[PDB]
Amino acid sequence: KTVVVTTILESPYVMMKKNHEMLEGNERYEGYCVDLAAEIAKHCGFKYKLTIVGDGKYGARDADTKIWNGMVGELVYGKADIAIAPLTITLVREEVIDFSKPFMSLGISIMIKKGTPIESAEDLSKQTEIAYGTLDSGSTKEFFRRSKIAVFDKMWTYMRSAEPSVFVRTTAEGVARVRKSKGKYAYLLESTMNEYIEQRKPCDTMKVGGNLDSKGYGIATPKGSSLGNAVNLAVLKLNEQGLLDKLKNKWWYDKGEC
Amino acid sequence: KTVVVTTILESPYVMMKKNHEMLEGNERYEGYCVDLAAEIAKHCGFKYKLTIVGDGKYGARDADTKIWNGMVGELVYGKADIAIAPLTITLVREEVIDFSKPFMSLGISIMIKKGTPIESAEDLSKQTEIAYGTLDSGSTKEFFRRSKIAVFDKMWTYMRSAEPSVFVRTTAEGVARVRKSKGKYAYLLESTMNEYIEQRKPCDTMKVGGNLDSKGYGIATPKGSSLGNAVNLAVLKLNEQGLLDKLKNKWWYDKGEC
Ligand SMILES: N[C@@H](Cn1cc(Cl)c(=O)[nH]c1=O)C(=O)O
Ligand SMILES: N[C@@H](Cn1cc(Cl)c(=O)[nH]c1=O)C(=O)O
Ligand SMILES: [Zn+2]
Ligand SMILES: [Zn+2]
Ligand SMILES: [Zn+2]
Ligand SMILES: [Zn+2]
Repeated sequence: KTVVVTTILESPYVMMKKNHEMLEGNERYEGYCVDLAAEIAKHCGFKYKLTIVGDGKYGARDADTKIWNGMVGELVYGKADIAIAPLTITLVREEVIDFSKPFMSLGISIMIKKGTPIESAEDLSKQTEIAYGTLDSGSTKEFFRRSKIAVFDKMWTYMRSAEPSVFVRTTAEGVARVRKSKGKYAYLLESTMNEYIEQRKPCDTMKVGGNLDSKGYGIATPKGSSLGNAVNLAVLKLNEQGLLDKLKNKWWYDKGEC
Repeated sequence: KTVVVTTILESPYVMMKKNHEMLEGNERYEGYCVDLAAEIAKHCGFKYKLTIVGDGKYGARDADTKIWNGMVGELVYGKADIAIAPLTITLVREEVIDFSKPFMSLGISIMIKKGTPIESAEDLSKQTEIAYGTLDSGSTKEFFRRSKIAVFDKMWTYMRSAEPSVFVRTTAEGVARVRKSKGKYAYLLESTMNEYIEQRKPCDTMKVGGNLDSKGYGIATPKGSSLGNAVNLAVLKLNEQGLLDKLKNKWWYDKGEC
């Protein structure tokens, strides 16, 4: 009966509330996806439990074991009924789980420390002084691994071989590396995250250039789940009624510190 | 056997070729959706025939008879197997037909004659010297009919009762109205169309302000069509390989005349 929702701690989508140790169950968390889950649940008429994905991963299939990890894995192996998270709709995932129409649009983007002489991916690919990398697992790293586009292939060829690693375990790690590297590390990350961090103190980062690609986040369910239809219709209704635009403003810009 | 594709003449998605009269079948047409249809068919392995929707409409349900018209109607009543067009994914349509994930993002936007003293929807709403309207049927009109947002509800109240009608039968008529009205008509239209027209001679229009909403176009099939799965996967593959971005550049900006 109670729907198990898998999600991931990624600001400002899902965050621990300041007083979380005093709170129980779903009340421990806040953020864009916490708000969205409550609306999806109200509109589809189900009770739910938010659970943070155990391995802290979005979802990839291991080439060796062929096992899926992360939120995708939780759906594929029946540990969760729905994923409500900044989970990128991709072909390889759509083969194993179902996605709603997108609730947010985004693209891969460049984050620099202010004053870094970089305006584009082409700029990054033509030089070697400034290192650059991505989140170590996820759709951004896979975009680069798989790209046949010359500039992105060049960038991947550099990143896959760079030592020490240019890849990071978490967005927070990537942002800290930008901030601490004196302009010598740029971070490739999803544009929505880039925009959020740009509005956070110490206000020393910025998004530069256009997005490298265009894609979306969707709500995911196990392939063939009965919940999928209602969830998809709910996403469409909430977009049409302006809920999604309101939530982005609430969590990105209303609180902006810059 | 051969898949019947319904589409609509709307630039630069589907246009007749300059020499279209010396050509037959699918060869009469060119454009973003013509190229897209070719790629979808190649990846899904079907042969197809492009047909222009008989009533020239996108699709809406008659409130009295409950009959669907336009491309949506062609799918609903089994006259076509798939619609490959700038067809907006909406809740009411998703209830009666299936949509792929979106192949293009867009939002409602404002087109003005250059020099018109308007920067936003709010500006249009606060004045009466400059008239404004939308395509007389389709998702844009419906956005205003249904909007609870104050500025948009205000705009709708004006538009529904304006005389003579501020509504137009085709985009071409809307653009012509802007161009001939000496700044006294502004046109509300999908951002993709607005961006295309801004780059065509006589180069006398521009898009102003941000988009009023965010949505997507999707490839549509009849509810429960087997074709639906393959087509959806095909759209995701085409996006991931950069083909959709290549097509947008080809049809909007490579050709730019301004
Ligand atoms: N959304 C991605 C995960 N993800 C997240 C961020 Cl913030 C990023 O910059 N890159 C990613 O791959 C996915 O679903 O794999
Ligand atoms: N895409 C829409 C139709 N459509 C098209 C244009 Cl160009 C517009 O400005 N407004 C619309 O409603 C639909 O699917 O109804
Ligand atoms: Zn804590
Ligand atoms: Zn609600
Ligand atoms: Zn002719
Ligand atoms: Zn292809």
